[PDB]
Amino acid sequence: ARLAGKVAIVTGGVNGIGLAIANKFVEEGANVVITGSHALVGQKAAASIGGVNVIRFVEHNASDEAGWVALFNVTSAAFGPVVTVVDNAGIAVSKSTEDVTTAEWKSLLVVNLLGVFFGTRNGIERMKNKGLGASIINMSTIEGFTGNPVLGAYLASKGAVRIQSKSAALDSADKNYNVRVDTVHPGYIKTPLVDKAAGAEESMSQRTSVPMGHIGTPLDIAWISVYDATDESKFAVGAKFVVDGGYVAE
Amino acid sequence: ARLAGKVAIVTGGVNGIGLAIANKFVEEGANVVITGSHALVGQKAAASIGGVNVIRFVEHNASDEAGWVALFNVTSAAFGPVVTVVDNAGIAVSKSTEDVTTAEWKSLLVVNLLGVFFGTRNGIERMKNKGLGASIINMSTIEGFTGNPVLGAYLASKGAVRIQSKSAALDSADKNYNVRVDTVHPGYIKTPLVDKAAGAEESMSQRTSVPMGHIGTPLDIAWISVYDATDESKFAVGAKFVVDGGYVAE
Amino acid sequence: ARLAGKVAIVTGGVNGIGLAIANKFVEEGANVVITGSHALVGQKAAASIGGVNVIRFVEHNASDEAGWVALFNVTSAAFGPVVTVVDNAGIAVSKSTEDVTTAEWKSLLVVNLLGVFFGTRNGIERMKNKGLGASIINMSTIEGFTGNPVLGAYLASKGAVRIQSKSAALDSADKNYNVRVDTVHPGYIKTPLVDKAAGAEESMSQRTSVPMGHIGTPLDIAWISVYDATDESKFAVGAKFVVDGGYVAE
Amino acid sequence: ARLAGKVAIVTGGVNGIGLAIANKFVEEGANVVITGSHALVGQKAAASIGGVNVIRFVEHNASDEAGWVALFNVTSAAFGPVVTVVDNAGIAVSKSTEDVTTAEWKSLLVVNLLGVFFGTRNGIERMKNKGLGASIINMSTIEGFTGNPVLGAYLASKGAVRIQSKSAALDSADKNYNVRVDTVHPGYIKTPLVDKAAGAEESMSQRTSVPMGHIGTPLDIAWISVYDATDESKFAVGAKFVVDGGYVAE
Repeated sequence: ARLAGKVAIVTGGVNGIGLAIANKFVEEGANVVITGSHALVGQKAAASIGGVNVIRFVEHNASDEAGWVALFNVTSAAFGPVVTVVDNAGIAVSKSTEDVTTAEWKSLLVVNLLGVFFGTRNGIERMKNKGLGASIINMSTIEGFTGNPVLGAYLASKGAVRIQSKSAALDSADKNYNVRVDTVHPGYIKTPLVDKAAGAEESMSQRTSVPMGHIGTPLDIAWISVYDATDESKFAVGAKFVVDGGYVAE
Repeated sequence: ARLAGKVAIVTGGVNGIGLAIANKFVEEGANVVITGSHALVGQKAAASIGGVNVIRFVEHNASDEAGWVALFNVTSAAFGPVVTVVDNAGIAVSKSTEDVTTAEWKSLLVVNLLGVFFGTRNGIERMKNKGLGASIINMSTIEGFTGNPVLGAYLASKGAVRIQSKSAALDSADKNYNVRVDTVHPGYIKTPLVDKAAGAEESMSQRTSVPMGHIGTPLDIAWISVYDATDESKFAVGAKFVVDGGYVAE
Repeated sequence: ARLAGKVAIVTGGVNGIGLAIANKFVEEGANVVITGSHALVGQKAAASIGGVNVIRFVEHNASDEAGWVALFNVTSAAFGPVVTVVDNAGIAVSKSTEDVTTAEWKSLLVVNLLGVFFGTRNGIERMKNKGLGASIINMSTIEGFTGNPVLGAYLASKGAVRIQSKSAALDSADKNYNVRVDTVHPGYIKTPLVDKAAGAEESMSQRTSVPMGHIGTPLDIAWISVYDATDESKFAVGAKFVVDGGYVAE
Repeated sequence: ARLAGKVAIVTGGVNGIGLAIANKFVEEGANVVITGSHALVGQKAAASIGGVNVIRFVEHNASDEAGWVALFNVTSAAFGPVVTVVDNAGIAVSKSTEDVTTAEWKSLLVVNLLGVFFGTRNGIERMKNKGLGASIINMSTIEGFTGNPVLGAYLASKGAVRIQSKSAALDSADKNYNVRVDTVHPGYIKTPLVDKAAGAEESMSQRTSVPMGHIGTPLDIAWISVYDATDESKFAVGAKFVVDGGYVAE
């Protein structure tokens, strides 16, 4: 019951970290809408967690600005006023800054940065001043703190989310909106996508990368997001929550 | 049951933040030893939370190096192997660096820095390699991130705890000790000590200090410490967890 | 002679910080191209510093991707191979995240983020592997470290520049390109634009904003950029250089 | 002439980084006192740079509190009022937190932390309110930002110097003392001590440690310290200046 009465939107909620967030949110009493681009993936994901009284899928691309107000409307029609937004949808491009095409740059930033902007802006407007204990959780990354030579556009996007979220936190705090905004910074997490890239988990598990010598699992990110969605974290805003196996500590 | 089977030492556990940590640790199933300098304060504190099957007081000054191994022995005799150490004992001096006497400097660092060192070193030695899911939670502060012109020695101590904790985290991770080390960074928290200082809460609540316009409460720190003591945070090590009402975000 | 033989592009070099960078670069022996949107402003600016053997103006919008390779060509035709790129062009929008229009968001990011990307990508390609001691200096801000509730899009842009620059630094270092990339983070700086906003300098000079009690001047940013362009800083890459009167230290 | 009229104390100025700071300070017009523990090393060091009109050695242990006021007196008798203090003396212990003896802990902190405190406190008292453009440069390290599992006490000391320096910066700024305080954070630097440790330079030069693939040289730290001692950096206070070959950027 740590999220009793909460109503959450989790973007990119049909896979990996987003799916585990959705799963533990439902376990703790939240009602959840998960979004993703692919209907078969999303419908399967939602039903794996529960029935439509607690979780529903909505097909939505986080870069689709017009779809964001309709996503809030669909969620509110199902479950009542939204209290919690998890901006987790994202894509990755394996290119250095030098090698990034302008098309790749714009495509990644449209999801990773504009999508987080759209969800954060709308979340503040739709959740402020309602006594909801509202919480916006923006998914950055260890790549919001440190560079990676082969993730130039992804670093830009995660650095932007990191500091934009502080602006939003501050405005919400100063205006007594009853909205908190924080960032979560996963390290490497094992998912079916990582499993599809031969050698990725072993590269990520080297001690010079992750000092724990292994990578995490989606629930590792789900539990910090439960804390941040809950009223337990009512004094936490504008902060960065790193769950990375020690990556950024060295 | 989030701390089912855990056995915690909370230094400075008889007042304020430490007491609330102890309270919520017991609520989540931990057995707890709280320390403090003053027997009447400590005995009252322990009994306010529960009986001696779940919480006991031990009189101990965290600067007392010889008492630290005996504190572990007393805790283990009561409750079995220690899994969780919260290094929360600390003192404050209201002096600029310019105005700090060497006596004040040494007194504060003996508790705030040497005491955390003693608890962290001993905690690693006594908890490693036992499959306990062990966790060391070192209390830094917002004063581990930003200066305050009137808290020079306190800033030194909190900066030291911040980075020493990363060293310990890394060594524990690299050696597969099954010990995590993290820091918690409270902002301003309302306690009876703050209530005794006329005008302190209002100063701390100005928007140029805490953007939320009010200060926190001890449970705000207790709940992040429950997360960090629990196996929910098994991939979090070497990281800084800030709960400050937005103080450091501007 | 600290920049003997260097050839620099300074975007947004016709006003304020960029102009002072250009001025001190010429003083230290560099040849400089300054860019800006407005021909009369740019021509006056260039001639205020020196003749066309040491400084020239090129009209260019940093968001104009096709103009960037022509800007390098014009600079190289004048002065020989470019060694130094200062990505300083930028705009500001005074809006919270909540109040930012999508048009404002896209307009600011096209200059502040895409323009820095275009200059950094091209700079690496055109300066690598030539033994030039090449240096890319990306202008972030104190708003790359801390939020401001009324600068949401500007914070996003400066956070992105901060971390994208680390990616570029690392790739250049790992590949032995002989290119360094660093960020400069000015605090508040007095310029004619600040002088045009009634009350801005006094707001910025309050001790709760800038602890020095006054704001800086353009040369304060020029001298850190001379250090970073010079071979004196040959071991500095991927780092953040803050010149802010103490703003971020509290 | 970048340090025309400055009078500097450089602790640990007889070797390595401190010696190079002293050398470039003299080159830029400063008068310098270098300290060290060993008379033959110090006398040779001073004469290698210049005669006693510009540089003198004083034998002093930075942990020797009573010697610090006499060191200022000796410097002022030689050269007039001190303007610049570089707190560079330090020692290292290769131990994890777990393996650090209390004797090792106290010995290292007495030099690395108490010595910096003594020089910073005295520097503020002796240089404030004199129109000197005074500057205190505290030597932290990359180990003030990130942990190293084998440098536990050294990390504590460098984290403490990092944040204590911000307190001092702020107090000096707020009181209009005309004293700035900043930290410098070297990465790995080649010195005769590093050359005496078989395999150290190669370990430090691995790309997973220093992305540039080599370590720095003492002059790399000297030139950032010239910038910080000079009036060029009159708006820089409370900040961290990292010169590390990219170490902390990944």
